[PDB]
Amino acid sequence: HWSQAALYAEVQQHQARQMHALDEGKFEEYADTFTPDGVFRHTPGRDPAIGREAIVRELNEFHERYAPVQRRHMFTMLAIDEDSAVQADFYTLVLTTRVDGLTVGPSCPVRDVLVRGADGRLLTASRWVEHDNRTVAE
Amino acid sequence: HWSQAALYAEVQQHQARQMHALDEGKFEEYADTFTPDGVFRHTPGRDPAIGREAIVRELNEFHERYAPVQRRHMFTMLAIDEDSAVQADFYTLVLTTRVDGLTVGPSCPVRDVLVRGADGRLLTASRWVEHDNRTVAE
Amino acid sequence: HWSQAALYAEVQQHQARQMHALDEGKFEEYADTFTPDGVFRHTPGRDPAIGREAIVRELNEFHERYAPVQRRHMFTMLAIDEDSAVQADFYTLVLTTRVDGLTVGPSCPVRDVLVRGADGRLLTASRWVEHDNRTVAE
Repeated sequence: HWSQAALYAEVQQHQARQMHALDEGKFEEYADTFTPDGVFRHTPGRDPAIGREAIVRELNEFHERYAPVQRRHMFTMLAIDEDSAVQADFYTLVLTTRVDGLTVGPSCPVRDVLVRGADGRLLTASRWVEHDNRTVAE
Repeated sequence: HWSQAALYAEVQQHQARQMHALDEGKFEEYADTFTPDGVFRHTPGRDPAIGREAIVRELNEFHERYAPVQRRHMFTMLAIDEDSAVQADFYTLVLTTRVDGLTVGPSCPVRDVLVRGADGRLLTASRWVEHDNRTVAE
Repeated sequence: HWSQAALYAEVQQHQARQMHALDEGKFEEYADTFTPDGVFRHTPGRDPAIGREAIVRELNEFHERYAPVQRRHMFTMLAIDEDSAVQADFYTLVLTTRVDGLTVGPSCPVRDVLVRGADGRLLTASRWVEHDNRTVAE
């Protein structure tokens, strides 16, 4: 189906714009790409930020503890699945450039749940991030 | 064409699901995404696994020689080409997380040949993996 | 829209083929994917190559200063935007394999401007590359 394909591109576009905002420190913008009740589980062991204000607050607190740095998130291996929410499985690779060099990792399998807002744009209802280092740790 | 575009997304979805299975150690599942006569040339110098049982066996033997580890394969730079088989050229980046850290590489140009099975889903008839370290080696 | 989606896949296909040519040292081929007046700003601080002959010349001079090596460029996080030119924002990760190992980085945010040539194929009118190490440098 042409619609399935269109949805796939749409999710890629959505995800890209989210990370363009995040990576450039536009935390409000990033939060606005989630539903008003959005769940953001960024780190295993830690409770998710729920809601836009919590996501923005969480990002601010994390930036205060750990940032002269440029982070880039790179998504690959998108697979989507099902009458109005879509699940998205994919891989994230974190890159961090600092004055003393580039760091690669961690790699993170992620599950997103996406819905369509009142204006027809996609919003992220849920982002559930796992860390491969945590998985290996045992 | 909307169909060309749809095919492109379809191949991306197919490839993602293949690697989700592989990376999580679901070797039977991965093998089932190939044709029953599928060719899997994973390593230069070594003969391909041909057929699903050979792919599963090959993966098992490799897991026995070399695996407390989590591997992720990341595909980028997909280009497809032609009345019923499609050729796919792309790049693979291997990531391996172990207790003592993350390894990046090798990078591998790959050619896939894809066909459509009796139920209309894509299957991989052929996967031909080159290694950039082997290429540089001279 | 099915056309928006089709355009997104089209840009991905275009970009992939460009890098397949570049990475394999087919500089003329790469240059032919730009408009005859194409702007290629590969490095901050340095003036862009403008025109196909300048791009080919620039690539030759760079290959002469710095190349037994295999480079791969990996694009992720494509976002496109607008009646006949399209802007494309995305991330590039450079990988370089040499006899003594693999190098990862730099990471480069890039903006492309794409138009359609007389035969309907996409051409790159402009490629503006930023380097995250340059950004961090301050």
